[PDB]
Amino acid sequence: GDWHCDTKWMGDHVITKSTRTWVLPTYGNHLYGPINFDGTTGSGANAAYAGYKTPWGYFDFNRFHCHFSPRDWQRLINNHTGIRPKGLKIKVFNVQVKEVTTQDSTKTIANNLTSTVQIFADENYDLPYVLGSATQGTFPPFPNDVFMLPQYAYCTLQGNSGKFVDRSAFYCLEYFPSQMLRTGNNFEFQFKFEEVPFHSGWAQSQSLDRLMNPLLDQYLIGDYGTDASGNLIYHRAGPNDLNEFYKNWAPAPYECIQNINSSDNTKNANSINGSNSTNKWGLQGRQAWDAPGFVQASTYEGAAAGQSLLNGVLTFDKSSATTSSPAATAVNRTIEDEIQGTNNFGNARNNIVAINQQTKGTNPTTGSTSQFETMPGMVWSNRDIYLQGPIWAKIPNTDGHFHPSPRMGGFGLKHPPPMILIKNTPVPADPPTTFNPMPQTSFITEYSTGQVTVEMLWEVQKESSKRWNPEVQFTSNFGTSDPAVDGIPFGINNLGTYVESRPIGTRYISKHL
Amino acid sequence: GDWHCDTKWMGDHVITKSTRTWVLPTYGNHLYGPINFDGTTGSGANAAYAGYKTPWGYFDFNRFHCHFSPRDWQRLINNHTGIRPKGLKIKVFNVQVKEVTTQDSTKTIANNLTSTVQIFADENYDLPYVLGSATQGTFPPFPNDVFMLPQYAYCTLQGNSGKFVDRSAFYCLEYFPSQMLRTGNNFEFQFKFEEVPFHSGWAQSQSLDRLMNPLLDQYLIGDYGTDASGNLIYHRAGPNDLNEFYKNWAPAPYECIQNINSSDNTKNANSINGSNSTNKWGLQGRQAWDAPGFVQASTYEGAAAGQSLLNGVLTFDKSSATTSSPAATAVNRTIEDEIQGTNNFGNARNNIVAINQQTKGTNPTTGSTSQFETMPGMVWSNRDIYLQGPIWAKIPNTDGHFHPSPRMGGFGLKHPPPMILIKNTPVPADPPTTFNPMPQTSFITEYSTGQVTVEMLWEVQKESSKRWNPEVQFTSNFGTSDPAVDGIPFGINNLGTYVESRPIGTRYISKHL
Repeated sequence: GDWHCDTKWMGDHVITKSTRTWVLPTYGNHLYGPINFDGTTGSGANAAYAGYKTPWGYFDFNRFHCHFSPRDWQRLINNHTGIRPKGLKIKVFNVQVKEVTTQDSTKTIANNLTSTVQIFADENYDLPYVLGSATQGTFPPFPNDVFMLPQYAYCTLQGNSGKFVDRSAFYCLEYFPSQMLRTGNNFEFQFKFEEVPFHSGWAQSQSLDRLMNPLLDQYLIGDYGTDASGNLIYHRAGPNDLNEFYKNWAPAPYECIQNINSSDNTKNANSINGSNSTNKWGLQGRQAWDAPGFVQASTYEGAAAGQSLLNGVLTFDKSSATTSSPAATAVNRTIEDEIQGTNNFGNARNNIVAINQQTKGTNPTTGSTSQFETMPGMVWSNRDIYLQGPIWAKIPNTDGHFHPSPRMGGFGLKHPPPMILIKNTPVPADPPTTFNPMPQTSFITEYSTGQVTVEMLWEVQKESSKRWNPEVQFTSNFGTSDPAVDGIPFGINNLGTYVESRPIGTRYISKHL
Repeated sequence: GDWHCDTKWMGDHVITKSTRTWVLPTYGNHLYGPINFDGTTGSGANAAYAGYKTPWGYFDFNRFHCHFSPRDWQRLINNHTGIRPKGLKIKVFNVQVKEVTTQDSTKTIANNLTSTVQIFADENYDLPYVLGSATQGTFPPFPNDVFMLPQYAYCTLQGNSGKFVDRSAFYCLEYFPSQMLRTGNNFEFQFKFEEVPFHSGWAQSQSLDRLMNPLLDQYLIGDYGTDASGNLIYHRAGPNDLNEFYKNWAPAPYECIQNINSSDNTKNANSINGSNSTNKWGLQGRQAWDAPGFVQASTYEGAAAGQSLLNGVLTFDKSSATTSSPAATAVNRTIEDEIQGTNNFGNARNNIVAINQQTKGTNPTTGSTSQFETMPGMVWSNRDIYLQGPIWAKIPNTDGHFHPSPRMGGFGLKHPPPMILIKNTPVPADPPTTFNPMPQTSFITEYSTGQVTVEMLWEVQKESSKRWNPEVQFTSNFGTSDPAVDGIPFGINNLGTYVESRPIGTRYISKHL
């Protein structure tokens, strides 16, 4: 049982290892409970839910900075055009259970060598899978930090006002087999990923309307209009008009999403209510935000500085925080312009279709559309992956799905890495000396802690490009930093806190279409 | 896991062993932090730095009295003309972790058998190497003393006012693999030194201008001058002038260093400002002391008593001390006169060169020089090694270096003994019973302690000299010592403190050139 936290680059694959220290409290006083919300004191009826919270807790490693340091991430993105996960192994070890006693003001903490902790992996996916929702409680990016394991809870099928119905499910986690760990015992688990395509780690150096040889003319003839008598006129497209070429392929579908400018406030309207202006989808008589949505270009070359989309991009914290309304200086806002070749700007809404039927006496009319959905012959790119973003998501179990790439990013999986759940075994306090049939509610106060190591095998694609001129690379560029106030970017500041200075995607090397 | 501390003399090699007891605190509250200094409150802009301090700590055995008792050192220097290191092995064992609780005034200390400590050697030289700077924190010379391990920190590349720049490096030490030690576990490491030349353990019994047979004349003819008409005059050198012999070899190069007299204050000027009078070299727009410098003779035979060089020699404490301005009676000041055969006196500045071009009508002129650097045909000796001095230094990793013998003394190495770093594994206190995403800052107060044994294999050269008369030997000479006040020299005094009475070099046996 030793420490690791290291990376090994072998050819076409790479292995990451990392070790952390976790702490597990007793949750819920060893009790289950039902939880609801009817919505009133909150947002409203769209916010209602019903479910259960459990005494158990769980591990979540599903972000990239869990497995990669910033320098390792740089080594990846400048030299490689693709990555996918292959295998996984987890080890929980060096477990300690501690008892807490409080007399008067003082508080003493003692070690208990015989008390245990329970752990199991859910290999058959029997529990509601709450990973892949991008919530808090993941391993910290900086290896020296100690973190709490979050409490496990789930939502089930609801009726009106967040009430249970006939199909609502209650799960007992003690009904699973688990193994019991003392000091000296360890838990191990291995997993193999299913086959998935490489994530595309390059930026597009062509656009989908320019794929032609610009010097030539087509052998296809286009319809230029009618003359004053109504005879059809023909025209051949060529170098003076490249936009009129007949083409084999069309760009990505869209639902129109509203623009927003993050840098410059003169471009925005005053007092926008974000919730009223976001895209939404309905289900069971209520509405939910559609965000980030299916990825669109958030900006393009020639657009104004700071151009973005309203709830169309991902935004991260610079450091772990609880704030409900963080300041603009505290966040990293992503920008996806690398897809601008196949993916239109999200607020453009500039596709045109014919809205009537023309005859002599009635002129043809057209209109722009806010909705243009999938048609045969369209191509598109997925959203990028980030050092701060999620790795995988579980594909819902359903009869049908279209292009099951998760919208926030990463790898869609039929069988994701299973949840690993853990809790302290309850230790009763002193019973009465007369028999009582009731369940015993008095327990010894305790918590546990240990180490966990995660090892991942990744497969990568090296970059072969034959362009003559140099390419854009990710580099560290800042003028100067004050060690008194600030410290080194991607480092520890003056207060001992780890700071992630800016967001980092994977798309730097370029390819033609 | 047993005690050793002993020496074994085998022929042409010798093995030293020693065992000590160490104590390791928690440093920095388990935090990294950036450190700078802009210079103002201190010396000034020449004093600025930028860097990081870490929660870790490390072992430093790099002084000779770590491995040799004074009697063993005597046995070495009277009988041997050379020594070099061969091999090394280190063992850390009998580790105890202790928890500290404070209630009201009293303080209780308890043992924790399951808590660990982390240790690794840096074999690939990935960390900044801070050994070889002759700082405090080495193993104590007397085997019964208990010592703290120092906190690890480093300097990185700086700009103005001690600010970080783009190439400044932050290192995470948890990113290294390390092994975790409980009570009952031990750490072992072995190392082999690269081939180096023997240190020269003899004093010179000849001088470089006297190498001739004094009875004879040369067959080479010298130029004695011109006559009144300007005709060249010739002269043959012989026993009446030995200084005028044509010679094959020249003495050592020098940068002139100022003299100082340590014994007699009538020789010194009043109110010398040492910092203004020392030799300095510039780098990156600031200046640093050049000390001790390239070794010169600090005194020679016939010079006044107490003659020395200003920051030209090494000076040690008699006992371990924190004093910033120690008294003259508290120090051991070294004297290097054993090199006076090949190495000129440091303040002499008596070499002479021609400063003009002579013709009829203009007389030849010469001048003395303060700077005379390396020329083909020069020979020199290195600085001596001392029982109190450093053993090795790391040669900087650079394209070029000239005669890479470290200036303070010892053995220059491309691959020195690697740093061994250690820290207490953080143990969190009781968490709250509601999940919080923040890192946990509350820890159990603890420290660790153990034993460490170091074993070194040395290679030595025995002395063959055929001179008829006896030689100078190092001996113990003092009239009497008061056991009430003082005790035995190189022993424990009345207060229980170990005292090193005088400095001891290696050069006693003599050889001709």
